Amino acid sequence: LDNGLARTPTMGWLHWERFMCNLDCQEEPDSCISEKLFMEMAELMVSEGWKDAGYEYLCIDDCWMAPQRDSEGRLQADPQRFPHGIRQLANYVHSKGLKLGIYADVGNKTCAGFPGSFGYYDIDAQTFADWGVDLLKFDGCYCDSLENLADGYKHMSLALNRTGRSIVYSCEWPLYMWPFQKPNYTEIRQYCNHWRNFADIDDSWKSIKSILDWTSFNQERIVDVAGPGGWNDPDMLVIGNFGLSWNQQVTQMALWAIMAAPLFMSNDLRHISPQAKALLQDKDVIAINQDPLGKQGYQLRQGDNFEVWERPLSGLAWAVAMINRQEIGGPRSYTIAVASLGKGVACNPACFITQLLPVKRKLGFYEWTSRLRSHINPTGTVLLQLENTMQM
Amino acid sequence: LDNGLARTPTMGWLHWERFMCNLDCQEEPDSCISEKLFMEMAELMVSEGWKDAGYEYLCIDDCWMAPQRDSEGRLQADPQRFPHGIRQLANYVHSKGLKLGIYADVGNKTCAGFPGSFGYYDIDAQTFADWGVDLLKFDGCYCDSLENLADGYKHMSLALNRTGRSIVYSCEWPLYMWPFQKPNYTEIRQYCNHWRNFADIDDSWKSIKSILDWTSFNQERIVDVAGPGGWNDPDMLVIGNFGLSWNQQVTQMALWAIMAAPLFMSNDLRHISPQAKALLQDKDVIAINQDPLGKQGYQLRQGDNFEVWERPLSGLAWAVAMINRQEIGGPRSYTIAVASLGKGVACNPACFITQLLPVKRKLGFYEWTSRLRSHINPTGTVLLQLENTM
Ligand SMILES: *[C@@H]1O[C@H](CO)[C@@H](O[C@@H]2O[C@H](CO)[C@@H](O[C@@H]3O[C@H](CO[C@H]4O[C@H](CO)[C@@H](O)[C@H](O)[C@@H]4O)[C@@H](O)[C@H](O[C@H]4O[C@H](CO)[C@@H](O)[C@H](O)[C@@H]4O)[C@@H]3O)[C@H](O)[C@H]2NC(C)=O)[C@H](O)[C@H]1NC(C)=O
Ligand SMILES: *[C@@H]1O[C@H](CO)[C@@H](O[C@@H]2O[C@H](CO)[C@@H](O[C@@H]3O[C@H](CO)[C@@H](O)[C@H](O[C@H]4O[C@H](CO)[C@@H](O)[C@H](O)[C@@H]4O)[C@@H]3O)[C@H](O)[C@H]2NC(C)=O)[C@H](O)[C@H]1NC(C)=O
Ligand SMILES: *[C@@H]1O[C@H](CO)[C@@H](O[C@@H]2O[C@H](CO)[C@@H](O[C@@H]3O[C@H](CO)[C@@H](O)[C@H](O)[C@@H]3O)[C@H](O)[C@H]2NC(C)=O)[C@H](O)[C@H]1NC(C)=O
Ligand SMILES: *[C@@H]1O[C@H](CO)[C@@H](O[C@@H]2O[C@H](CO)[C@@H](O)[C@H](O)[C@H]2NC(C)=O)[C@H](O)[C@H]1NC(C)=O
Ligand SMILES: *[C@@H]1O[C@H](CO)[C@@H](O[C@@H]2O[C@H](CO)[C@@H](O)[C@H](O)[C@H]2NC(C)=O)[C@H](O)[C@H]1NC(C)=O
Ligand SMILES: O=S1(=O)N[C@@H]2[C@H](O)[C@@H](O)[C@@H](O)[C@@H](CO)[C@@H]2O1
Ligand SMILES: O=S1(=O)N[C@@H]2[C@H](O)[C@@H](O)[C@@H](O)[C@@H](CO)[C@@H]2O1
Ligand SMILES: *[C@@H]1O[C@H](CO)[C@@H](O)[C@H](O)[C@H]1NC(C)=O
Repeated sequence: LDNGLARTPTMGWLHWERFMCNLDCQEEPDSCISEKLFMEMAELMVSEGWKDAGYEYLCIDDCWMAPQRDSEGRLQADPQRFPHGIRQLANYVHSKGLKLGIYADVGNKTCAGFPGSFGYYDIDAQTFADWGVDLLKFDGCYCDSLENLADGYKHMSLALNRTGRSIVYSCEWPLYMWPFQKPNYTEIRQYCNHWRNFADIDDSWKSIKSILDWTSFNQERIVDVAGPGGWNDPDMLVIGNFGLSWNQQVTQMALWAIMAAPLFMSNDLRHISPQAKALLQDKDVIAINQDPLGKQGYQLRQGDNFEVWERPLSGLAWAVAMINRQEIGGPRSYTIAVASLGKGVACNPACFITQLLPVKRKLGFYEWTSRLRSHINPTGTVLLQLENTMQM
Repeated sequence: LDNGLARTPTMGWLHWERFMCNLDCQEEPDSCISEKLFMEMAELMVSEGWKDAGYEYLCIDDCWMAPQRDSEGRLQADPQRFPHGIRQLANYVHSKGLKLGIYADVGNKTCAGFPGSFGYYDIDAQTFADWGVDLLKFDGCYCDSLENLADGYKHMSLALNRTGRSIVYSCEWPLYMWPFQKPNYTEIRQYCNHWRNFADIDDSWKSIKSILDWTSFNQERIVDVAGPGGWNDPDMLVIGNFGLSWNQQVTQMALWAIMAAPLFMSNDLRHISPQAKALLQDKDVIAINQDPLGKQGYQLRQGDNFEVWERPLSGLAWAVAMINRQEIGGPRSYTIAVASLGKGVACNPACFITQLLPVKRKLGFYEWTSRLRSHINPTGTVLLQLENTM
């Protein structure tokens, strides 16, 4: 989408994986979808260094809506859980230096059963723009036909455009097409700043493995489509929650940087370990995700429960991720000719190699003819940055 | 098995899950199956508080053997990896106040293809006894019949008894039988101090869940046979490795206590986080696992992706574990009538409840009319101890 937005992958926070559709503010007030939850996340995004690390967008997912449109046929915030309305939340969010995202559905109902946008694309689009919305996530539930799906996504895109407000446009179009026909990614790209390809993440190693395996299986279809203004969305970061070991958290953060993924944390910023915080705020790994070249990485090799992924970066640098998929035993040795990395460009005639994950270690100069030797933890990843150099 | 051992579930360290069959001492001397590995672990079990918490058996799994028996038809330790031999390793482990476990196979080869004990049961028993072995893990690979399986486990049991040495006998008899015919646990217990029921654990949450689901499915058949001298073995603790979140580690420690499981760590005692070490050395939770009554706990209920498990303890106490199997979202609220717990006696007329996991805190006095409300982390467990006021 040539709206001049999302020139790097969008970064921020989205409630869905951690808070889902909790409407019980009486018995579960700390986890219920309310203006107070968003306001509290906003303060913490500022005070706990998230904004400074680049997490800019505070996003509302499903279950923000009143059950019905007003007398004027516009969407309304739930009166009990959002008594001060979207506009005042927007002012609060903007006052802290952040941008607000919100959710809607191309079809007749949101996936949770709240009012769909079909019949109202232009008024809804104008509603968000009046409210001061800076991002829309646009879901595909309750859509009759491929034709409606496509028409709706295309329509809402132009509708948002017509408003003349800068609004990142995040689409689930490809994901709702797979049951019927292969998506056309050149079409999707024209209309959307990023697009969900695969099933919702959850707080599990199984869910990470399943997203990586679908991505590497489908990479010829989707990798070359991605670039400034248009990204593949493999769903939220779940680092800081309950289901992933340290090694599995390092693997998500490493591979979301490789894949030029939007980085939407879905966690509780009020209750997050220092270790999870340091990984999500890791300046050098964010710098790989946010690399201005904006070319998505890929799986170079697979076999013997090892994977090697790489991503080309600005300035003849490469990011390299080595994953140990063996879920038994101890750290496994992997050796590779540095000549096989970065299409033989990265270390010609030499590279300087820095390990970034699991820990930051300068490894030194590797001649084009050198071998790189690593030890990789079970379900973990070693992330390396290869800098092309003349020295040595 | 009435040999006077395993009066509480056996606690120790076993190499298999973390170190496996690493024979490469040239490129990986730190992590290969060698006497240096066992001596490092023995030293740390003393120095790092493991023996004090009750971890007592330092156990060798498969891949310790020379490829062939000796001239005199005996099992030998690989001459390069175990140069001082097992008897001398046993002497060293004994000098630290610990006990030594070793591994053999009832069939023709071990699972990793080293010498089997079929045909050599009496000699193998006497060799282990002579070496000063305090525990045998006896695997079931390369065994052509159920008749040979049964006769081998029974035969090695009697042959160990005949040596005169107190040796804990850990069997894999049920595991190898179950594909073909339902084991008779009353009989297995007559021959075995503990018995593997199910597929090898690995360093994953999928593994843990599969072991718990198998145990709750089979509980009618296995829970009542367990008791002082004879335990269900759901396989090694993998806390301190790579695959489990903090909440999944808590679930393993909590449910291995509820299940009166043997507690065999398979980790690297040289490289273990302080949080993993405090969970494994948790005095209150080990005291549940090690309860002298020795009555295995059981699943009380399942539904809404929650499990409630409970275990009867000495002196009118109960342990209760609440598992959140929902792998999405946040801490989920669960409430149960305290009258539904411990067969209606735990909190009649009242009980004092202490949370032990994931953190210790006194919750206070609950009356027989009360409901216990808890928030449980996804893939986590809340472990409670209930003390009756009488
Ligand atoms: C509604 O939809 C329309 C349809 O596309 C959008 O219009 C486009 O807006 C984008 C983003 O601003 C425009 O892209 C920008 O074009 C600017 C001008 O480019 C022309 O003129 C220069 C002279 O300086 C020529 O050299 C050049 O070849 C072009 O012909 C550039 O200044 C912009 O570049 C800056 O940012 C980009 C990243 O976006 C960087 O690559 C650059 O380094 C630089 O910093 C940019 O290229 C595009 O021209 C518009 N297209 C059309 C058809 O008009 C609306 O923005 C959209 N509105 C909303 C609110 O959604
Ligand atoms: C070989 O097999 C035989 C037959 O099973 C086996 O004999 C059994 O040994 C046990 C334990 O040694 C015997 O039960 C004991 O009886 C004695 C004295 O009469 C008691 O002292 C023992 O327990 C007491 O002490 C414990 C430790 O302090 C206390 O905790 C406990 O409560 C008791 O106070 C125990 O009751 C059992 O009777 C015999 N069985 C027969 C048929 O003789 C022998 O151990 C096996 N040998 C080897 C080497 O495995
Ligand atoms: C360990 O290996 C040996 C040798 O391969 C096994 O002994 C062999 O077992 C087979 C299968 O039971 C025996 O075959 C049987 O032979 C009789 C004839 O005597 C025949 O009537 C049966 O129908 C059957 O074919 C074989 O005789 C026997 N070989 C020897 C050398 O005794 C042994 O059982 C293996 N142990 C285990 C526990 O698997
Ligand atoms: C996928 O959709 C895109 C964009 O709608 C198609 O590209 C254009 O299609 C229009 C209408 O047929 C043509 O006028 C253009 O010449 C096409 N190319 C470009 C770059 O705009 C694309 O052809 C579609 N089908 C595919 C890829 O098979
Ligand atoms: C399971 O095995 C046990 C022990 O081998 C069997 O119980 C024995 O049965 C014999 C014959 O009735 C009696 O002499 C013993 O008194 C029993 N021992 C014990 C400790 O109970 C039992 O019969 C077997 N059950 C089945 C279904 O095979
Ligand atoms: O759970 S869903 O079927 N998946 C959809 C989306 O894919 C999710 O990301 C989230 O936005 C949900 C909101 O209800 C949507 O419903
Ligand atoms: O991996 S195995 O098939 N499982 C068996 C056992 O069940 C394991 O615990 C371990 O002792 C192994 C040693 O070779 C055995 O081989
Ligand atoms: C919404 O419902 C109407 C009324 O049944 C139907 O005609 C229309 O096709 C639906 N829209 C979508 C996008 O599925």
